[PDB]
Amino acid sequence: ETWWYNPSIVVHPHWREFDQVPDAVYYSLGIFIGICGIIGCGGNGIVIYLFTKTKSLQTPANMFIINLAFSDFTFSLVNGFPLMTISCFLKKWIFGFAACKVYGFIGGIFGFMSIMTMAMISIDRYNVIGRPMAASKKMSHRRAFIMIIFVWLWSVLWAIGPIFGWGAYTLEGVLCNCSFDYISRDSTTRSNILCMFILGFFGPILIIFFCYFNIVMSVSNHEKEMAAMAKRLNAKELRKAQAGANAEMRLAKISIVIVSQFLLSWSPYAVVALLAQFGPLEWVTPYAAQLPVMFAKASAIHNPMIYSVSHPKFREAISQTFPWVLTCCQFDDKETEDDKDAETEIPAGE
Ligand SMILES: CCCCCCCCCCCCCCCCCCCCCC
Ligand SMILES: *C/C=C(C)/C=C/C=C(C)/C=C/C1=C(C)CCCC1(C)C
Ligand SMILES: CCCCCCCCO[C@@H]1O[C@H](CO)[C@@H](O)[C@H](O)[C@H]1O
Repeated sequence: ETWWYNPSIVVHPHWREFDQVPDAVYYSLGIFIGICGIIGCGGNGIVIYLFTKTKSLQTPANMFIINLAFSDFTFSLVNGFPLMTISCFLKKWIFGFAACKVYGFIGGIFGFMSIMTMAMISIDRYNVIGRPMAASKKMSHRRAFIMIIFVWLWSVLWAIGPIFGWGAYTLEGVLCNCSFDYISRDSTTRSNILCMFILGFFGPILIIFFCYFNIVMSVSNHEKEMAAMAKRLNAKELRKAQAGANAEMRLAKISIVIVSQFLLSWSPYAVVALLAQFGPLEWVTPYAAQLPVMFAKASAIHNPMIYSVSHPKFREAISQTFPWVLTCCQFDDKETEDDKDAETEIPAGE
């Protein structure tokens, strides 16, 4: 007697009043997310593969990048094909309630994980760039490792709530994927939602700003200091130190872009969410929630691409392993020069 009938999950009444979006929409959605899965898993596999095998990229900090890639790989995997894609092509979620929970639970856990991982990357950047050259700190495997343990502890904490009643993962949009329940306005769900948002999200965002705004408010602190030591009897060997800071600033610059990618990726959705939980639910329509979530899912597939066009060592690696990828973004040795000077160690001060 209806088109949203799911014998496994109880569809919130809100999604039931609307009319079924057109077949083309379902087919496109599936095809769309199915490509997020391919590019997402491919691109992140490529970054994990290269970052773990290439000795040039073998630095403690990079572990965070590995962690971010494993996070996005999984997101793209579980969230694209087959769970959602297949659902779409049938215009129905057919994998049951447990699959739904797992689906939504994985979705949030790694979403939180990627920003909190980016947080750690923002903190690393602050050590080697935000502080002065005199006290610059490089990430140590020990530090890094504990840091990713925080990331995993954390992420799971703010996404597991619904698994235990404190909130709930269920069907949303055109009913072919799952997420957290942002409609149901009771106490339990509202605190979890406020929690997910404030701790899972606003949380690492502060870390991010505090670190970058701290790296900008030290650009000059370093600009002056670079000269003080410059004329401080520092020979041609000064050039070395200079390329290194250029090197790091390049990675620091990268950080912000992948983070920017994230925000611009999740904010839309986050917003439509809160509207439904606090504002005009008549606003939160099929496409009002759907499309902005799609855009949110594809987020886990941009990092690999940002690296492929802005990471020298990594781009070097691709050129040497899957060069057919860097076609439209051809690699050149000159892109690795700054790392040469920075690493080349002057013997006995020459
Ligand atoms: C399940 C059936 C899939 C049919 C796909 C037909 C598509 C042709 C695609 C060729 C795909 C190569 C994908 C692996 C490469 C990962 C791309 C990610 C971009 C990474 C940039 C560093
Ligand atoms: C297909 C999408 C799924 C399974 C999404 C689940 C998402 C969450 C539990 C989202 C949490 C958030 C972030 C990771 C960042 C932005 C803000 C939130 C609170 C919406
Ligand atoms: C894009 C996210 C940036 C991740 C920061 C990785 C930090 C690795 O930065 C690396 O530090 C090494 C010394 O520890 C330097 O020798 C490398 O040139 C530099 O790329």
